[PDB]
Amino acid sequence: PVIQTFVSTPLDHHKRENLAQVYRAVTRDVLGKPEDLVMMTFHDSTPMHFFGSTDPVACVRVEALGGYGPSEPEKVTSIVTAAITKECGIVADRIFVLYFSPLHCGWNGTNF
Amino acid sequence: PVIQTFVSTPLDHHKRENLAQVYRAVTRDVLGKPEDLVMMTFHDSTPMHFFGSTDPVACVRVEALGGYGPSEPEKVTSIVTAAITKECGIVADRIFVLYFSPLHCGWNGTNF
Amino acid sequence: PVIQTFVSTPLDHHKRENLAQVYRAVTRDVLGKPEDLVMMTFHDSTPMHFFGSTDPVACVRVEALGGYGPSEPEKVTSIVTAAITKECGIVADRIFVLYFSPLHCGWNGTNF
Repeated sequence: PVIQTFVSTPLDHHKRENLAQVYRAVTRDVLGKPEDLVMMTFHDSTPMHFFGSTDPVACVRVEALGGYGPSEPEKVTSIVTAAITKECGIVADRIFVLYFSPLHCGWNGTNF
Repeated sequence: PVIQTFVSTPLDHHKRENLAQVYRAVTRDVLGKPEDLVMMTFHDSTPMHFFGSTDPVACVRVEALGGYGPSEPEKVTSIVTAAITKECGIVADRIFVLYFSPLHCGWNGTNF
Repeated sequence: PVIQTFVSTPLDHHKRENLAQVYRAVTRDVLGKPEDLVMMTFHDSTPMHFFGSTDPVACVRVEALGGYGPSEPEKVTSIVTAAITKECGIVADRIFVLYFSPLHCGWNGTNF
């Protein structure tokens, strides 16, 4: 999978590593995929606007070839929202989690 | 919805706030959704290349759960293109507007 | 099309121009579309995590209205992976290439 984390607040090494461990665990335990194959990007201090303000806010984008099992997006949204609040202090009503599925995905020069 | 604005030029506070007001109004008046629920990200001074040059250029990505009504993408493209030209000075033939629909979207810890 | 290049390493002018020439050529020769209509964004020094480390890694996202012909994603993944390794030194098993298709795309104020 790919998880892209956009937050309006600064990240630091601790936050990035803690979120990476959450995302690895979600990939293994919820999505049932190898934790070494979630590619994670972090985009901090992003100028954002939501709900009338530029206050701390987050958008996490999840991409997984093949989509998601029936109960998986509800679980990922709960876990990711709690982790962003824990690590970044961003409140749950300023966190979006969006889910996509690419048509194709290449790794190591070949498509899955 | 989510609107991500990538421009190759610098943004400033005025431009970000003016574009946020356009995007809020488009969300309410064209997409028929609550203006407080469009999450906006701004990505300025992005190194870009298009049509043979690195000259001022923009890519706006629009994401909306449930997709779009028949006439809505034509209206959003017209409004967003005019607003980017107004605020950033980027010419219309250097503006792309792309439209997607996530499979799922979480807010406040639960999916819509 | 749109090609967004996220790498964890710094880009410089040479690398950006060389990758833009590859992407133009792929758009013309593999996707069969006008090379002046691929919009490219570059996102360097992106904090990333993959396969247990923050070591040099890349995620390239390809978006094309209308999707892809049967053999095109395999060819694009091979060419783009080789180019990122050539230009950035990032090894093939730390390169993802993801493929999407927007619902709609606007250029010059009107949708295709």
